[PDB]
Parts: sequence; structure tokens; C-alpha cells
Amino acid sequence: EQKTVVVTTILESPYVMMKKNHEMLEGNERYEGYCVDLAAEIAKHCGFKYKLTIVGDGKYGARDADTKIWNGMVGELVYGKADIAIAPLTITLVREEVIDFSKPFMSLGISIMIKKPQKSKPGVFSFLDPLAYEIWMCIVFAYIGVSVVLFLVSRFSPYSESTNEFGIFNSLWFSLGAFMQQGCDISPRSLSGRIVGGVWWFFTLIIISSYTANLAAFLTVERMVSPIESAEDLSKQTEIAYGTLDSGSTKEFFRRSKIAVFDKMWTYMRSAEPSVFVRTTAEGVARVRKSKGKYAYLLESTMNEYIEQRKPCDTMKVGGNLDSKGYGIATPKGSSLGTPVNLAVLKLSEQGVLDKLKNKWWYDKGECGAKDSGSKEKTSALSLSNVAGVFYILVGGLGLAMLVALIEFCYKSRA
Amino acid sequence: EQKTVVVTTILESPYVMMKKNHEMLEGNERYEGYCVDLAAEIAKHCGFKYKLTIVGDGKYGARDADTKIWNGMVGELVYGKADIAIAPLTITLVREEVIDFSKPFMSLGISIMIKKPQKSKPGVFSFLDPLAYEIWMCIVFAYIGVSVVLFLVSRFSPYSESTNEFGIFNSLWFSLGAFMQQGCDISPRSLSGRIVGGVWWFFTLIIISSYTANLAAFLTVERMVSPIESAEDLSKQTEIAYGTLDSGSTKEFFRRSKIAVFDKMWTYMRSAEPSVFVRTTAEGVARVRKSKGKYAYLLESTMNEYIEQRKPCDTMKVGGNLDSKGYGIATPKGSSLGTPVNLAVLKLSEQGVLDKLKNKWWYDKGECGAKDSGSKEKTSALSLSNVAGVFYILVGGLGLAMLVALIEFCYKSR
Amino acid sequence: EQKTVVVTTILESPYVMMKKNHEMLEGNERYEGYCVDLAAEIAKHCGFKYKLTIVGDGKYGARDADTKIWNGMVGELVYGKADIAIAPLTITLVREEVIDFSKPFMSLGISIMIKKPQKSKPGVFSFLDPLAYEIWMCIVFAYIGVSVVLFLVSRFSPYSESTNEFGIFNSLWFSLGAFMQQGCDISPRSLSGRIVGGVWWFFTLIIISSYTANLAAFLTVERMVSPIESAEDLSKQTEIAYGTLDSGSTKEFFRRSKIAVFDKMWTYMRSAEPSVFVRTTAEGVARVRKSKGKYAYLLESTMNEYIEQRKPCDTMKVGGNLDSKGYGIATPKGSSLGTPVNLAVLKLSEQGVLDKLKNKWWYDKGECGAKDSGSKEKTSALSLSNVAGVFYILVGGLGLAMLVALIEFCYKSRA
Ligand SMILES: N[C@@H](CCC(=O)O)C(=O)O
Ligand SMILES: N[C@@H](CCC(=O)O)C(=O)O
Ligand SMILES: N[C@@H](CCC(=O)O)C(=O)O
Repeated sequence: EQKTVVVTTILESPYVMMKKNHEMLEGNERYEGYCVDLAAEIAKHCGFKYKLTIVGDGKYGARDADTKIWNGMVGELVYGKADIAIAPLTITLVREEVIDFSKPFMSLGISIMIKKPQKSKPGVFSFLDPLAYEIWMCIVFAYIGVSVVLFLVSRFSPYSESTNEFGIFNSLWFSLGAFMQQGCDISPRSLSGRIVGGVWWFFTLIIISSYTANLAAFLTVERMVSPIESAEDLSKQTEIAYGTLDSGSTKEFFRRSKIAVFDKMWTYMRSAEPSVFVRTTAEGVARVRKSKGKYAYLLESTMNEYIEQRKPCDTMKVGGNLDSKGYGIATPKGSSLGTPVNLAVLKLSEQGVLDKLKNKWWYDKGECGAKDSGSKEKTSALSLSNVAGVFYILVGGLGLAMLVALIEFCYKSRA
Repeated sequence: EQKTVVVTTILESPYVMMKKNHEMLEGNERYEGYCVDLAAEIAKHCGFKYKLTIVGDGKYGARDADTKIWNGMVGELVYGKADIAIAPLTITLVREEVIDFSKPFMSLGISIMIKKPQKSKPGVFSFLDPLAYEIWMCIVFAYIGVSVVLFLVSRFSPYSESTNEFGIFNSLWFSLGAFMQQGCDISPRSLSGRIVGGVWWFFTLIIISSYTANLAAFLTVERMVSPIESAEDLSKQTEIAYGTLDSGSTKEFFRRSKIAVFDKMWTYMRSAEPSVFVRTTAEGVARVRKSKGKYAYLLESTMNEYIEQRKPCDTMKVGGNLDSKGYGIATPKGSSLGTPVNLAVLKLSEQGVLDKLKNKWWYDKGECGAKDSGSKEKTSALSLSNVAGVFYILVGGLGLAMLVALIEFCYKSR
Repeated sequence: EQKTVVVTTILESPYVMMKKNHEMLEGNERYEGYCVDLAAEIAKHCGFKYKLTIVGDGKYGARDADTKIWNGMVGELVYGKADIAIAPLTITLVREEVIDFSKPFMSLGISIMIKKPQKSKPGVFSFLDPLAYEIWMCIVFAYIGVSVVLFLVSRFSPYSESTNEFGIFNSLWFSLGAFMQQGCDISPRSLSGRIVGGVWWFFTLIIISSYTANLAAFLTVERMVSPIESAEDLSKQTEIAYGTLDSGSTKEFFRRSKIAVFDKMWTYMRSAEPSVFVRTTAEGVARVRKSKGKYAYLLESTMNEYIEQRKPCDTMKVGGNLDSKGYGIATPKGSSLGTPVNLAVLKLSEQGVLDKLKNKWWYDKGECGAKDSGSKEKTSALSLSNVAGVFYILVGGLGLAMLVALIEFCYKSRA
């Protein structure tokens, strides 16, 4: 009988996660996730029994401080503690020097995580907005003042009281009709009444003109620039602190890179204090979430798009990928598995099972994915939900007017 | 033997700034800055080891009158206490007489620093602003012309007619109602009157449609005014005092100058009290901040533009450069360093390292809103302070209407 | 006795130019310009007598093509043909290695020349512009059609002709008052007259609104972008061909430079065909001017800003300076003249005479003082020259109305 394969892996969602009944299930059954499905498929094609394990120290693998010793997941392969690795492990030159990688099974880049700056919800009565509350209150007091002054001037000695129609109720209707610019049925024929009319016409002209001009702005623009994605412009500021994972390939990439913007970013990240780095990706996400949008974490696009699709969905991804990298299955130098694993990965990609495994785990759970991306269009029509408050005011006014008419009729009959 | 060289240099930002480690570390770690980088680049081209030392008295200096003794920075070179000087130090003829300068590495002029006024609120009568004054005159004259012509055309005594109700006062009211885009109770009802009406309606159509285009942006202009710009007005007044660094090249420039405006400014500086000079630049900048805008300081554009980047950014540059001068490395007469240092300066300027260090020290470290404030998203609502001017003329008109009514009544009653 | 100094120079405006009477004057008097003044000042300080000459082959000069020989200005200094050079000779490392340069007397950078895309003058009747010629004519025919249809319907059997006031002249006034949205005496009281009225009201609502909306666009922002500065277009497209002077420091700078965009520009300029280079600056300027704005020339700011003053003032400078360089007086290695000449240049700069020379030559003869750069503030008020056409139409209409009234009165009297 052949020896069982000692597979080794790392806990990371959705690649590997705990089963609900891990307290009672068998050691293999405790694990479920994307990598467990892939491992079963590869084993079924190659034909070996296998036993799962979790890496003893939870680090993806990096090179120690010139001691030439390797951290946990690469070390477990190199020092012969494990026989194969199946995990989200990136293909890099320094790893290729010591361990043999298959062809990639997924393609990915580097991406920024940020906390979303809320969403504005206009009220029912939004049309009131382009003028402040104090303006509406002062317009009401001005209307009452003009109405009573015009009555005092008109129904006061022409000597002859008949001459002027402007009782109170008519002066109040005249000034209301004047403010709406909806035309008139009488006009004053006296010097003092004409000066009060002409001043009210000027006030109306300026107030209505400025109201309709501002409306345009409020209804022709509604967007916010947000923190710029361009990493050079991110480097140009210190209000936000950004950091990578500890012992991850992203950190080695920033260390090794000599591109001027990336060298500047590494120079900041090496010299900045306190420690911006974290031990786990979930700790990085939580530290962004708690830090009131003041801190950022650097993480790779396949994990980013998973987190973006999970509640509470308060995160945003900005900008494109900075690079392009593959994940591949790794096996220890000079080992028989390397060729059949290569043919298995090719065959699975050629049938298309790998898309089925991604769909099953990433997007099937994408609860917030309903049309959240929106559009950048600038000529959208208005929609009835924006207007309804005016319809509610109109129908309430028709109800009130009909009630007043009925009580006036009943009183006039009884009186 | 490759002995270490001694550099003499002065603390000034961002040329030479104390690093926080300096309590813990040796002097070459203690300091960082643009001059430290440049000194490293020059040493790496020339190939020698170097030690950085601070000039004892902290003065660039000039030869004292009637004693003819040079003070600190020039003295260190002339008296052989240092091998080279690398600091912001200006090329001048009096120094060229005794020490050898490389080709200049940066160019600078003399500039005025002032404490900026806060942006002013727009005026009370802002609503009239979108149209020029000549338009409002021509509008008034057109209104008078139309009103009198429309009176003259009616009431023409045909071969008795009284149907044309357009007396002068009613014609003047009809024209006013037509311009405000308000309805009126009478209309011309004769051919010539209908021509005059139609033409006034077309004129009105254009005027309004070109004043209501942008009325809210003019209510929210947000900024205006500056106290001085000419860089000459300081010569004409004594209300604001202005002062230069002590012992600096700027002071010698003003002393030597025979330009009339500069000679007048020196004569003021030679006689005004209490002393306008300061012992360091930082003392001058602080004095400008404290003096509530009553005092200005004269300093060279690299300082002005650096200080403008740095918080709190309450200080600002106005006007152009008064003259053009270069900074250059200084070396002691007949020393062998002169030619390899000079060729190193040329090579570094041709490669462009000096531009990279300029951007890195001056401009990357900016923090105030001058770095970017151009988004100008839509101004929310429209507060009462912007509109209050229209309420005052309304209530004045109501008060006048009551006064006119009361005089009319009391006259009619007796 | 003294030995006359052989000064050598190059013809280039405004540094050196031909005197009007060069056919009759002495060989020294034939020349006048900024450098002749400077040369007289330096000679008056140093005290040597001098004789002017013009460099034979007329090139500033650069290291020859692997013959290791030097061309005209540097060669005439090195090989002992001349004793001093006074010209806009740029300080550069390769020249400093063989000849000695004084401190710089003027500062310059590299700048781009482009042909200005003309200007548009608004007409007297600009307010007509937000619509098209064909729309105004069709609005006139629609007004006539509605007027006559409304008459045909109203003054046609109510059975009673008195019932309708809408004779032709009243229908024509009613429809005019309707189109201005200015209100009117009377309204039709019949079904057919009300349908024709309501359709004319709808047409008026849509047409007027559009005009006032588009007026805003045509009344708000008017500007032109021009080709992008800083060689962005020149690096990113081949549509514009850009040349530099031959045997000039600019060409050596582009050859030597290793900055990525500058290296790309040199790679284009070396490989591009036909030859973009020129022998003289005036030829480069002329080649830009004739080439309908399709060709560009690279030249340093003192020339660019001088040429902007010159007629026909159709050139524009775009972008900032690319670098920083000085001109210095040059003297041949070990020559005694270098020590006093350097102090003379310092003294002249320290008194400020060089500013006076620049002001006199560039600015005081800069009589193209139109200074069309203007201002960029968007909140600019309207000006009477924009409006006057409406005032001319108003006053002509008042004159016509008053004449028609006089002829109607005279006919009424004679009839
Ligand atoms: N896939 C990454 C995980 C760590 C990171 O995102 O930097 C790796 O192999 O190192
Ligand atoms: N660079 C100047 C500093 C003092 C000043 O700005 O006047 C000098 O050499 O003295
Ligand atoms: N000032 C330039 C002239 C030639 C050019 O503009 O390229 C030089 O000294 O070479």
C-alpha cells in the first residue's frame, strides 16, 4: 500500500473555511472550501489518497533575515515536512528558485481598500432645498406686511370709499397672484398704491429668478470626487496611512521594486511609525473598518472582490490592478507529482470546471451585488419619486378647499 | 592622504534641518536637508570623506567697517578654518574679491511677505452686479424714451376723441408693468401704439433672458481685495513698516543701491524706530504673523515660497522679484577643489539631480489647501446674508408709500 | 602701444543687427545691438581697444562628427583666430572643458513655438446666434399661418357677425402677444378658436424655453484649448512635426538626454524624415509660419518672447521652461582677460545696467503692445458692446411708429 499524501494549506476565506460541525466531524470533514474541492479533483485525477493539515504557523512564506531559513508554508515543503501545497500561493522568482510550480489557475492583481463615503438620500420635499429655511420664513412675513400696507393705503380717505376695490381679501389675493407671476384681474390706480405695487414686483423678480437659477445646479450635478485611486496621488498625502500584510508577497514586491513611485511608497512604509502592518487579512480589514476611514490596507483583487460582496458591504475598491500574478500548485524540487499535477490543472482549465468553482463560491453569495455599480450618465430624466411631494400637497389642498366650501354652505344656510 | 574634509554650513529650512534622532546619533546622522544631499552628491563625484560642522556665530556675514575683519562664514574660508562651504550663500562682488565661487546652482530674487486678508463677503447691492453700470443708464433712458413716445402717439386730436386712456401717468405705468413681466389692464388698440408695444416687448425679452442666465454665481463670488501689490506703495506710505534681515546681502543691496525708490526705502530703514531688523528669518516671519498685518518682511523667493507651503499658511507673497542673483558653492582661493567641484556642479545640473531634489524638498512636503482646492462643488442652498439687500429696499418703499399717502390726505383735508 | 582685441560674434536679433547705414559707415559702426553696448561697457572697464568681426561659418558650434575638430565659434576661440567671444553662447559642460566662461549675465530655458489659431469677433446681432437662420424664417411663416387660420375660424358664421372681435388686425395682435408670453386683452370663446389657441400656446412654450436655455451656454463659457503644452502631443502623436536648430545646444541637449519622454522625442527626431532641422532661427520661424500650424520649432525663451513682440504677432508660446541655463562671456584657456572681465560682469549686474539694456532692447521697442492675454475669470459681467444691437432696433422702431402716426393723421385730415 502507498503512503497517503500529506497536503498542507492555510485558513483563508473562501479558499479554506471551518465547517459548521467541526467539533464533531472527522478531521478531513472539518474543512470545506474552494481548495478542498480542487484538492479532491486533483486527487481523483491523479489517484492518491490524501490527508489534510493546516500550516503550523500561519504565514504564507518569506526569507528570513539572511539566515537563509524559510517561513512556514515554503519551509514545510523545503524541509520535507509536507509533500504538496494547495493554497493561494503566488508564483514569484525567489520561490521558483527552490520549489516547482505548476501553471497558474487564476489571474489577479494588487488593489486598494477604502471605506465608502455614505450615500445621500434626498427627502420627499427636496424642491424646497435650494433656499434656506430662513428665506422661506422671511418671504412669508414680507407677504403679510405688503398685503396689509396696501390695504391701509387703498381703503383710506380718497376724499368716496367705493372708489377702491382693495378690501383686505382682495389685497391678499392681488399680492399672491403677483408673487406667482400668474397674472392679474385688477390693478391699483393711485400713486401710493402704485409705488407699493412696483416695489413688490421688483422683489418678486429677483427672488424667483434666483430660485430657478439655483435649482439647475442641484438638479444638474450630484457627484463626489472621492479619494483619488492613483497611487502616486495617494503617496502625495499623509492623512491616510496604508500598510501591507506581514510576510506576504506584496511586502516583498514593494521592498524589491525600484520604480520611483513604488520606491517612494516603500520608503514611507519602512520609515513610518507606528507599525502599519498586520498579522492577518481579517485584522487588516477590521483595522480599516474601525479606523473611521483614516487607514487603508493593501490586499489582492481576488480577496478584495470577495470582501466587497459580503455584508455589511461598507468597503470600496478603487483603481485598477497594479500588476499581474498567478497562483499555482507547488511541489518540492524533483518530485513525481509535478507532471501529473500539470496535466490535471490543464485538463481542469480546459473543461472549464475552474469557472464553476469560482461561481459556486465568490458570486453566488454576492448579496449586495444588485446594480450597485450605477452609471456615470449625466442626462438621466427625472423620476416620479422625486416629484411626489407636490402631488401630495395638491391633493391635500383640493380636499381642504372642498371642506371649506361645505362648511360655508351649511353656515350660510343656517345663518 | 585622503583626510576628511571640513564643511561649514548653517541651520536653515529645508536646507539644513535637525533630525529627531540627533540626541542619539553622530552629527552626520544628526542633519538632513537639501544641502546634505548635495554635499553627498559632490563628495561622491569627487571621491572624498567629509565632516559637517555648524558655523559658530550663525551669520553669513560681511566685513566690519573700519576694522576689515570678516565674521563667521566668510571668515571660516578666508582664515582657513574650513575646507569648503555648502550653504545657501549668494554670489556678490565683495566676496568674489577673496573667495572662489562655482557656477550657480539656483536662481532667486527679493520678494515681499505680507499677512493675507481673509476673503471678503460680497456686498449688499450684489444683485445689480451681473450688468455693467452703462447698461443700467441706457435702460433708464430707454424707459423714459418709450414712455414719452407712446404718450405722444396717442392723443392726436383727430378731425371729440377721448378713447385713448394713455395719459402720461398711465403710459409710464404700462411701460413699467411690461418690463417687470407683469400683466396690465390696458393695451394700445391703434396701429402706431401696437408698433411701440411690440418693440418694447422684444427689447424686454432679451434684457431679462441675459440677466437671469447667471444670478446665483454672482451672489456667491466669495473673494476680492488685496492690500498692496505694486511693491512701490511701501515707498509712498508710513502706515506699514518693512524690514530686512540683519547682516544679510539684502541689507548691503539696499545700502549700495542708487535707484531712487530703493534709496528712499533705505533712508526710511536708516531712520525709522524701533529697529525693523531681525537676527534670524524665523524671528521675522513670527513678527509678521504677530503684527496683525502692520509689518512686512523682505526675504528671498525660495524662502517665501517654502514658507507659503507650510502650515498655518497665513502668510503670502505679492509682487515680482526686484533683481536676479545666484547661489554658488564657495571654496578658498587657490585650493585644488575648485575645478572638480565646479565640473561636478555642471554635471549635476545637466543630469537634472538638482531639479529632483528641488521637487522633493520644496513641493512634495506641501500641506495647505493651495496644493489642491479646485473642485468647487455646487454651493449648497443660498443663505439670507446674500439676499438681505432686497428686503431693505422693500421696507424702505413701504415706508415711503405711507409718507406720501399721509401728506396727500392732510393736504386734501384743508 | 596697446594691441587691439579681436572680438568675434554672430548676427542675431536683438543681440546683433545691421545698422541702417551699413553701406556708408565704418566697419565697427555698421553693427548696433545689445551685445555692442555690452562690449563697449566691458571694454570701458578693462580699457582695451577692440575691433569687431563676424564669425565666418555662422554656427554656435558643437563637437564635430568623429573628426574631433571644432566648428565655428568654439573653433575660432580654440585655434587662436579670436581673443574673446561676446554672444548668446550657452554655458555647457563640454564647452567649459576647453574654454573658460564667466558668470552668467542672463537666464533662459527651452520653450515651444506654435501658431495662434486666430480669434472670433462677435457680431452686432449676436443674440440671434443660439438658433439657426432656418428656424427664424419658419417661425415667421408659422406666425402668419396661425394668424390667418384664427381669423377664418372666428369671423365665419356663428349663425351675428358682431359676436367675435377677431377681425384680422386683432387676430394678428393676439397671436403676437401670445408669442412674447406678454398677455393680451381677449381670448377666444369658441371651441375651434380655443383649439387653435391651445396649440399656439404649446408651440410657444417649447420654442422660447429652448432659446433661453441655449443662450446660457453661448453666454457662459467661450474658450479654445489649443495644442497641449509640454510636448504632450508632440510625444503622443506624429501629427505635428517639431524641429530644432542645427549645430545648437538644444540639439546636443536632446541627443545627450536620457529622460524617458526626452529620449522618445530624440528617437523621433533622429529617425523622422524629411529633415526637420534648419540652418537659421529666422528660417525655423518662417517654416512654422508658412506651414499652416502643422510644424513646430524649438527655441529658447529670450528669442521666443522677442519674436512675440515682432509683427505680425501671430505666434504663441505654450508651457513653461524645460530647464535653466546661462549665457556667459568666454575667453580662451589661460587668457588674462578672464579675471577682469568676470569682475566687470559682476559690477555691471550689481549696478543693474543689464536690466536697463534688456528693457531698452526687448521691451521699449515692444510696440505690439496689444497684450491680448486678457483675464480668465468666468464671472465676467456683460458689456454694452454686446447689447447695442437691441438698442438700435428699439430706436428705429420708435422712429417708424412715429412716422406712421404722422402719415395716418395727414391722410385722416385729407380724407
Ligand atoms: N497570495 C499572497 C498572499 C499574501 C498577500 O496578499 O500579500 C501570497 O502568496 O503571498
Ligand atoms: N544668501 C544671503 C542670505 C541673507 C539674505 O537673504 O539677505 C547671504 O548670502 O547673505
Ligand atoms: N543659445 C544657443 C543658440 C542655439 C540654440 O538655440 O540651440 C547656444 O548657445 O547654443
